[PDB]
Amino acid sequence: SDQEKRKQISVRGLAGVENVTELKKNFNRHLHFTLVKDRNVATPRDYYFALAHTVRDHLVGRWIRTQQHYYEKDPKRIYYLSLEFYMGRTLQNTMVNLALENACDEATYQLGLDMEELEEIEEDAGLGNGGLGRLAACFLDSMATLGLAAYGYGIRYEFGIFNQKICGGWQMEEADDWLRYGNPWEKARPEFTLPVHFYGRVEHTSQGAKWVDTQVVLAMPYDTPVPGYRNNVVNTMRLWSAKAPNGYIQAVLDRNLAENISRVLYPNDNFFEGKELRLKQEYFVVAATLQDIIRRFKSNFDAFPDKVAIQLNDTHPSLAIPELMRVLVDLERLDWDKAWEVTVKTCAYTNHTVLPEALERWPVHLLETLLPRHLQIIYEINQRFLNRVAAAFPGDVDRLRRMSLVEEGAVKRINMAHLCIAGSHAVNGVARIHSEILKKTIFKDFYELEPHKFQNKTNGITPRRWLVLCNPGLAEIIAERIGEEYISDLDQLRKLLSYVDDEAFIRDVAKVKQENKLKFAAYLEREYKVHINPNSLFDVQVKRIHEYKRQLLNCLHVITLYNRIKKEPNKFVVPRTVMIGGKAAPGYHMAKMIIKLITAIGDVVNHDPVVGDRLRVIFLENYRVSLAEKVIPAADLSEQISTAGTEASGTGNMKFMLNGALTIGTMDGANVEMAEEAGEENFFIFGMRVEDVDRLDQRGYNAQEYYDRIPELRQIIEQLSSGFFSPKQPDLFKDIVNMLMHHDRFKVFADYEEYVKCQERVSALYKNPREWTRMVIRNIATSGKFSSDRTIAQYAREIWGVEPSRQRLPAPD
Amino acid sequence: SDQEKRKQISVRGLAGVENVTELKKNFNRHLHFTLVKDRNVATPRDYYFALAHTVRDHLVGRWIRTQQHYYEKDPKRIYYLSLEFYMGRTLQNTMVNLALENACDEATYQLGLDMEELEEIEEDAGLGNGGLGRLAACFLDSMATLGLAAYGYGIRYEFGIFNQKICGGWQMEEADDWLRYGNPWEKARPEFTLPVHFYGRVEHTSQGAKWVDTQVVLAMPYDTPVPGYRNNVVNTMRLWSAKAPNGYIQAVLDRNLAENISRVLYPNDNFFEGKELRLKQEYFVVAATLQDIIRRFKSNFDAFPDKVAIQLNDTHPSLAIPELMRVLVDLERLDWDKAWEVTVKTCAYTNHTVLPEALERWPVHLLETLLPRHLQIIYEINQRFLNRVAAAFPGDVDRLRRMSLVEEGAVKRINMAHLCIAGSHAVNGVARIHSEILKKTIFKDFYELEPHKFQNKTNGITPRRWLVLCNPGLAEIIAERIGEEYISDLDQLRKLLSYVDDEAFIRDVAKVKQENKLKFAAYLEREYKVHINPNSLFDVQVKRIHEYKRQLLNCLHVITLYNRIKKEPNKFVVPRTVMIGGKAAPGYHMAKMIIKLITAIGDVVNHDPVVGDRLRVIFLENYRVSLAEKVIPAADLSEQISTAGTEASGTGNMKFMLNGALTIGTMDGANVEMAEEAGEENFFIFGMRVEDVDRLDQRGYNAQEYYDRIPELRQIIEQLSSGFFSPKQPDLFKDIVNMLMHHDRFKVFADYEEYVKCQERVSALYKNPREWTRMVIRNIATSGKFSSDRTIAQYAREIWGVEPSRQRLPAPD
Ligand SMILES: CN1CC[C@H](c2c(O)cc(O)c3c(=O)cc(-c4ccccc4Cl)oc23)[C@H](O)C1
Ligand SMILES: CN1CC[C@H](c2c(O)cc(O)c3c(=O)cc(-c4ccccc4Cl)oc23)[C@H](O)C1
Ligand SMILES: *Cc1c(COP(=O)(O)O)cnc(C)c1O
Ligand SMILES: *Cc1c(COP(=O)(O)O)cnc(C)c1O
Ligand SMILES: OC[C@H]1O[C@H](O)[C@H](O)[C@@H](O)[C@@H]1O
Ligand SMILES: OC[C@H]1O[C@H](O)[C@H](O)[C@@H](O)[C@@H]1O
Ligand SMILES: *[PH-](=O)([O-])[O-]
Ligand SMILES: *[PH-](=O)([O-])[O-]
Repeated sequence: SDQEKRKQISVRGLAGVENVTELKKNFNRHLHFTLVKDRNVATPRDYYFALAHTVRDHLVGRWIRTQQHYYEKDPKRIYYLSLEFYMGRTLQNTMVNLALENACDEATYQLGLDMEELEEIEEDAGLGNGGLGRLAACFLDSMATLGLAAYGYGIRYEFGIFNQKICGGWQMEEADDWLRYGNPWEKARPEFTLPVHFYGRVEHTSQGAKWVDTQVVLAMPYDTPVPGYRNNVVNTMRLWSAKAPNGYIQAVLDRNLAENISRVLYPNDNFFEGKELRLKQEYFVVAATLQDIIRRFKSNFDAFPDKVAIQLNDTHPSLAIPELMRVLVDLERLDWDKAWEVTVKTCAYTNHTVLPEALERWPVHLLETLLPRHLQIIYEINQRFLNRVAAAFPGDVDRLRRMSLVEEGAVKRINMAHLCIAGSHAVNGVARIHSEILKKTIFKDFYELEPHKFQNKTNGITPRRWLVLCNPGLAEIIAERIGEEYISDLDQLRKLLSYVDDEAFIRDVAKVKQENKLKFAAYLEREYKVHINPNSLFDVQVKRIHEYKRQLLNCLHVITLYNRIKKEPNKFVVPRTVMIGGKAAPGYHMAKMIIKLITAIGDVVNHDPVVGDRLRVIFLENYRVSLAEKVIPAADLSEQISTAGTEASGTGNMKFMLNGALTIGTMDGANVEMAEEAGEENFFIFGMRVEDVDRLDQRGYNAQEYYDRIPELRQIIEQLSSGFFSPKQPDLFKDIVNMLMHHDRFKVFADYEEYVKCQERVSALYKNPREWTRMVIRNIATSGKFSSDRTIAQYAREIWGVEPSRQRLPAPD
Repeated sequence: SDQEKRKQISVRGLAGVENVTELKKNFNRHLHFTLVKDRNVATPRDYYFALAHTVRDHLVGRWIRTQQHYYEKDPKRIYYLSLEFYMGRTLQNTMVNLALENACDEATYQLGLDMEELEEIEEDAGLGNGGLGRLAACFLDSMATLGLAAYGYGIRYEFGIFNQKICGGWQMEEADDWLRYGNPWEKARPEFTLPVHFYGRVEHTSQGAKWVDTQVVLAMPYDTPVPGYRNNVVNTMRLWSAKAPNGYIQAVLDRNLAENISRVLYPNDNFFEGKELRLKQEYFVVAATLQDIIRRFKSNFDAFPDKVAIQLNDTHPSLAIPELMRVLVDLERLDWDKAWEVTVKTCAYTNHTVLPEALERWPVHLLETLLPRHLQIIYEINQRFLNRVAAAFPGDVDRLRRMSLVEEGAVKRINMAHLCIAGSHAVNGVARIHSEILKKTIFKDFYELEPHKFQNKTNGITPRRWLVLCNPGLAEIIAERIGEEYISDLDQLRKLLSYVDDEAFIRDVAKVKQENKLKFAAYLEREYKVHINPNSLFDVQVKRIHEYKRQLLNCLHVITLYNRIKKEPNKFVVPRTVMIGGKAAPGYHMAKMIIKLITAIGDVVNHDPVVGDRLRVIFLENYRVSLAEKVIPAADLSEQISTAGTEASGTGNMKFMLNGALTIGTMDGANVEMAEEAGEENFFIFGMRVEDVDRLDQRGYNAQEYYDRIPELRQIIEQLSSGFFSPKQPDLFKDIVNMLMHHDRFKVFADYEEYVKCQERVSALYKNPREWTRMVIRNIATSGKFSSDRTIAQYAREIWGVEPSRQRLPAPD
């Protein structure tokens, strides 16, 4: 008896075979016994939670079977360390991946409820800034769908990326209290809390180095399940929360200082801010993550790289290299050389930008007092690494200074990217053009030393959330000709090329875009009382505000469209609704000025009676994942106009392509590969290429030359300077004008002419609905290469050494 | 259809008819779907949580039916405002009150688990300091058992009363992270959050006063169910949590300043510390509580007192009087006189102490800047109140100065007790002697003005937790002769007097005490590796450390016992294990010195070979509700030796009586009434009475007179002064000695002789087990008057105007 009796404790049978009667039963139970409510006081929100909990049961049932399966099989495990995971909404995603959607729709319907109304109660889990954070989220969805034993590790921020409010045309920041009503998907794990150390000092006893006199901060994990598509695999995303360890009153209040580490996500995108709190956050997630990994590995180290793969999402968790060394040498007492071997073979680094001001260079004075032992370990790694460089290039002292992990100057700094390259067995770019730039520019030296380390892994988006979820209409007209296999094998959309001349398909593609455009216009009016003509070309640019992303270039074109209608008021032009959305880092002046200019322009354009509904400029407030799932499926033209060579890859570009929009962009990042897949004849490429940018830099960029040679451009600048877009404050945009004229690192003027002319070609094709639609079909049909399933499959095979699999596990019962 | 379909959403059927098969089914479900665990990684803690959640379902089912019942019936509602609620453990209490104990025991047993091991995983919810907080908790249990529509309102402190650690014989404080693993009984209610205002100013517009420019702090309620005994009534305890309202990073971090209000419970017992954070806490709970009340009342004000009763647990929530006035006058715009009428008729005040240093007197300068409008309203109430006094006693200006709510001096202060008396329709003491003292001393003036307002409501404890729960053995031997009716009608224990000469009952009473003593000794050894002789008289004094509670007097007796054994080493003495436990307010020097003396004494006594097991002094570390439920049932002698007139009532005294221990105490608080109920011949009363204390104060207390006249006392003092109990630091107790000799406000020396002689009488009776046991039976049988059911019944009938009821509601299904 005894222990044998506990065998009754089994997931054996769960909340149901996945059908209406049982779903309704559990919905009722959760509404009363979980939310402590009844049908008389229950609000739609209470009803959304009851459905979320009901659906979560089915998820957990598989979550448990999956982890049990991993413990038994013991596959090599993959850990994706990221300081960001932009997850978005979970209810619908879960229902879709688990095939619960239809049954849940019926169950709620029978209970006198509307599921879509319920689904809309859920807001985003915005623990990310944008591209980097959302890539991680797409990766999590893909690894689960590919049957990989992967874990996402990050920080559980109390407040994610701020909510953007537009006041008087300016961005205002409001904390994103995403946990106000709780989070039904996560599961706190206090029983697994681990300690993280800070400050202290290092003493060298007779048997090694000891990091003593430190301050401790606990890391409590919160687990979130990530369901693969219909394979019954549910992986985990473990996020750490900071806790203080365990006069009198003030001492208890001061416990807040330690828990401040996981309070808020730094709202910077592609920019480095050397703040100690940020450094604490990076080591916080790293220290706790590696403990959890080595522990999970234990329940000697020669086989560590065979069972463990740690992927560094940018340099943010780079401290993982000296930490893993610290643990192996100082605690496990492995000899240095063996520890290092294990370390390099375990880690791999992914770079996401080439812009200098985004790269992390921590002052050593900050590292010596906060993580003394790590600074020591880093110097040693540096000395040994440089010794190898010296050996491979005798006499090349200059190369030694260039590759050193240490930068000299008034302020000594540690170049975290160099650290990542040294301690990683693989370094990879996120787009072919980006990966090549890394090999001939910023990382040329390292590439020359270890060519074998450098790879490329072109980004991708998950077709689940970014097609099946956000664009059900498109997903169904597609499914009715080629089936549903494409959903987890996107390269099958290639079959659609067989319908480029099919009248029924052309009709359906255009009708779905129009329904989406119609639906989006009804959403804008509803929540923001904003009107937009649905029978106009939806010109959309949504991404974070950046000088490099050149929202300003888009602004110049808008005013050019406006001026042209004022010059020839009665001439016909294809109606346009230009939409620009995105947030600016709070401290990014130019970015905030750019947002004001956009609204300022809309203020003039939108109220000019002569213009009417021929042109409308709208700034989409609070752009986020949930909004992207809304506006992107209703887009016609996708703006991807970053200066050639500045956008590592981009993913928004991919979202638009899969959703029926045509692209106008530069030969930058993945734009290059999307054009290659669809054919340049089906794309709208324009402007300078990387070479043209470089040549201009050699001779020198003089924006005045373009000003003096382009009349329409002169007029626009004169309007901005004049106070034409700010009558009550004539010099309001003086900062934007001077930047463009004398300090524009992104050459907006240099691409203006080719940009406007290319925009003319867009309107031309739009005037011909049938041809426009047909070109779109050629795009949608060639977007398969950009499925995150493809990207993860490569990481798995070329970096992690694990074979992807679509094998499905049996349902819980 | 439609709305009619939602009728399917019902509590109709719940987790089970209250039997094994279904209990096991839900235990399994919760273990996997709620805790996300499986039988392979599940720890006893995970198993305790699975059982707690399983049991909670049955509680919630009734919780929902009860509130639905109240909305339909619309009875007058009773709100018990307290800054403290010392609840303790909930699992067993719930199982008992719901009659789930046996079935749950069997279900767990069948699943290969031990419920008692599981129950011991649960720790206290120590949101209280001691007596006052635990009285509220007993009151909550009783109101539910008496079928009253009552709500407990307080603050949800992140950290309750600190955990006490003894290091080097001294008390060390450690934050009580009671929420580390979560709380399965509460239910957060973010959807019911309310705003609380602070600071600001008052401007007087043409239509009234306006409190503007304030700072806002949100109050989010967390509901906890309180089950009555087998009547299917589950009331609510709603506790408020502080939340901040909704550069950039620092602004988000600073949100901690607002949430600090509900961070920690001030650890002071019977002492006032005029800290702004404390004042914020008092208004925090008051402001949010009254909003919730008026709101619940709305879903004109002449009938407010007919549907609402607000009971002020001490002066802590006294701001409820000016707040209710503020709301009625400033917001509801009622004329002053009508508002006041409604206010007095709604509120009632309970006083818990006569000691001056416990009474709240807030400096006006603190009130004007923090709650300006309330200071204004208070002055107006004062002027109008004094005008009435002036009218009732013309020319008595001195009485005006004495009764004023405002105290003049260098530092102007508001006497909160006077405020409570003025704005309450009833004021009550917590014990007959206490209530009389209030009428002839500190509140004589007010009593003279409004004799009708003053009442008495003798405290009481709940027989559920304090007998059926903590002492199952006693509860069963009692149940086998008179049944179980006494459980909710304690006056039935009177029937036991019929067994004072029954050999079987005498045998059983003594055997149960011995089993408890045996069990307690096994608990002490287990967790604290402390040994105690179970065949010795268990002399126990557990309560907070206070000079007034005179733990020191007990210390003098212990050393007297020690010295006597050293004087006549071979003379026989009844073996004793003296136990003293309790916490000292962190800043209470004397109290901390008293704790050290106790351990210091144990250090000498416990290691003296000549003494051996004839005497053992033990300091019970971290005394709390859960420990009280352990040590009290194993006690033989209950120490209640406060100076006559200082202990308002006491409740520990009541706990011991109901559990089979004899009492040695002064004629103080409820000790007076317990002796009256059992008969002084069955009690051990000693020392000065209130009159004797007062006479000594008239002529003057000279401790040297007792020192010079009592040889044994001189010896003890000489030992303390000598360094006999602190050889490494001879003058360590100089503070205790000097206090006793020259500044002892509690006259420990004055009661020493009568105390020791009375202790001689105790040992005498113990030498005769049969007679001791028989006296105990006379105590247990006369403890019925001290059931909190009796106390709540009186409040209900004499103050709240609601009739108590034992009518049971139908089970959820
Ligand atoms: C000279 N000065 C200009 C502004 C810049 C700066 C700030 O002062 C504050 C910020 O929040 C940002 C930001 O988010 C992104 C970028 C950035 C990033 C990549 C390429 C070019 C730029 Cl300008 O720059 C920022 C920094 O102080 C250097
Ligand atoms: C003169 N001085 C003595 C100590 C006293 C004091 C403190 O400085 C600090 C404290 O934490 C307490 C406490 O908890 C209880 C009592 C108290 C309560 C009732 C009766 C008698 C006393 Cl001494 O007094 C405290 C205050 O400063 C006045
Ligand atoms: C996909 C996504 C991004 C990335 O957009 P890019 O144009 O590649 O920079 C940014 N923000 C959100 C909300 C996204 O969904
Ligand atoms: C009942 C109780 C008290 C009250 O004890 P008194 O001796 O009346 O002061 C204090 N603390 C705890 C833990 C209690 O259970
Ligand atoms: O790789 C994910 C993303 O990282 C950064 O946001 C880059 O700016 C972007 O080009 C890339 O797509
Ligand atoms: O009324 C509850 C308790 O309040 C205070 O703690 C008093 O010290 C005590 O005598 C009383 O029993
Ligand atoms: P069960 O033991 O989980 O199937
Ligand atoms: P049901 O409508 O709760 O019984």
